Amino acid sequence: EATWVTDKPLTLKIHMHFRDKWVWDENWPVAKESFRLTNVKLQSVANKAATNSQEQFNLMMASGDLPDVVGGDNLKDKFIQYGQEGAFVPLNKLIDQYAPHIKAFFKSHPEVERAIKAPDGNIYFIPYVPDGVVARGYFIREDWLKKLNLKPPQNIDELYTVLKAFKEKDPNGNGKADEVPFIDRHPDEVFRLVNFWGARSSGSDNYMDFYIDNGRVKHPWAETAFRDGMKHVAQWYKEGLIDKEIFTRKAKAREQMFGGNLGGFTHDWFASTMTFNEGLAKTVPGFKLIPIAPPTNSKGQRWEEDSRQKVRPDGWAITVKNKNPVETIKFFDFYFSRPGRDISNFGVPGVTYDIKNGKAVFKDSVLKSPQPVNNQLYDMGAQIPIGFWQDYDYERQWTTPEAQAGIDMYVKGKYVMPGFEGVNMTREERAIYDKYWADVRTYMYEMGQAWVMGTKDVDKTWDEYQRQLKLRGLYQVLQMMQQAYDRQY
Ligand SMILES: O=C(O)C1=C[C@H](O)[C@H](O)[C@H](O[C@H]2[C@H](O)[C@H](O)[C@H](O[C@H]3[C@H](O)[C@H](O)[C@H](O)O[C@@H]3C(=O)O)O[C@@H]2C(=O)O)O1
Ligand SMILES: [Ca+2]
Repeated sequence: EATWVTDKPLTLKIHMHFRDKWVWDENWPVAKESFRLTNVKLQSVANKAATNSQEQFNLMMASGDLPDVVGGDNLKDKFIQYGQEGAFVPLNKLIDQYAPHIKAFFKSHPEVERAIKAPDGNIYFIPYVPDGVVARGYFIREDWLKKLNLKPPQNIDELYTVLKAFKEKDPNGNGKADEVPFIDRHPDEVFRLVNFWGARSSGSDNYMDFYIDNGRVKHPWAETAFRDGMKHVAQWYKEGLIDKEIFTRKAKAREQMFGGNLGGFTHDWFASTMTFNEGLAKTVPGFKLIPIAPPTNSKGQRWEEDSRQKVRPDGWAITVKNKNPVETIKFFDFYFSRPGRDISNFGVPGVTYDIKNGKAVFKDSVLKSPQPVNNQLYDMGAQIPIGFWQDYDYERQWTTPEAQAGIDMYVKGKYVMPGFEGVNMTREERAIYDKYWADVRTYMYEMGQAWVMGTKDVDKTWDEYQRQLKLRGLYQVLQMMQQAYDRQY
């Protein structure tokens, strides 16, 4: 083909483990199409049965028989760290000489290129570049509001009242107290509930991210506002307003809790969450989620903390052991070209989409399925966190008119907080970040889970928490980031 990057079929070994559940699959329809178009085939050497993607990365890197390519989600920091240590090769020259689509992309998106570079100036991975503006929003069961003769909640006091009514007043009508007012497929969203009491939970679409407040680098989970917000979240969990299994239900929470007519309220992405309106029309009579503006928080503001990232901390890299770096960067380049963006965004021609008027258009069966289109695509190897350039037109096609009115409402309302994009640390500053931040984050999450589940009291353990943050190096990390901030700005 005209899109081939090599004349002889080339097989590369990839270690890709993502979202704690999935691996590259050469027998994916999209992987087969990838091979057809590029003449490069990726063979997985990852453990399909393993259940923690970050631990699989760590194991593989420690094991001495490195693959040719490493890919996955939440690997930016490790791509940079181990790139500098020489396990991943710098891509700057390879891109300049052999990857015209990536080169053009970075030229038009210099902020993205700057955001993925290591302190030594090297590019150690090609990223997942999202396309879009908003990410999550709030959704509530309008049919339950109607049955209970309640209005959509305008503020946090009204939200509490409405969730309490969902809990206590049997809106699914079975005479059982089985309603679970707040559910979420991302456990981390339980902490984002602190927004309703004027506390940040994150500076970005990455959970538990740093943020900038009045020229100061802060971590949201270290602030007293977070302490006070978490007291409210713990009380909601105690009262059963939050899914008891919020920390373990995970990916199919909507299918289980909306499909089972148990859930009343969530914070999740506009396109896929609103698909459940048509998806459940048959099996759950009357089901209707509506987007609502964030209920006014305790400080008088409507917050949407989440936003679409300019670039995600995901993608793939070329290892030092890869004997075909030129073919590999050309293969990478395919996913920033139109033919490669088609399959990585839309799937396989004649299976999920067709070219019509020169553009990829999803088939009717795809657009009508109760399964959200991005889930359909995951199952065949598209919309996966390789290095690729996402195309928002894929998403437009299954964004319902009602979902779009929600998006436009959030844009017009200016609810969406601008995200933290990072600071430009030196090698020595980032080394402190590398030393401490993962340990701190793990400690934070464990404490937060205990607070939510009520096994630790927030007020009674806050001093210990702060002592721990200090001896685990959080404030050293903040110091380093503040230094980088002060130079930058
Ligand atoms: O659901 C949508 O409407 C939607 C539209 C966009 O086109 C993307 O497909 C978007 O994908 C999201 C997805 O909804 C999840 O939020 C996912 O979260 C994963 C995180 O990216 C990290 O990988 C985390 O460690 O795991 C999360 C997970 O496993 O769910 O992120 C994708 C994405 O950003 O592409 O959804
Ligand atoms: Ca009930």
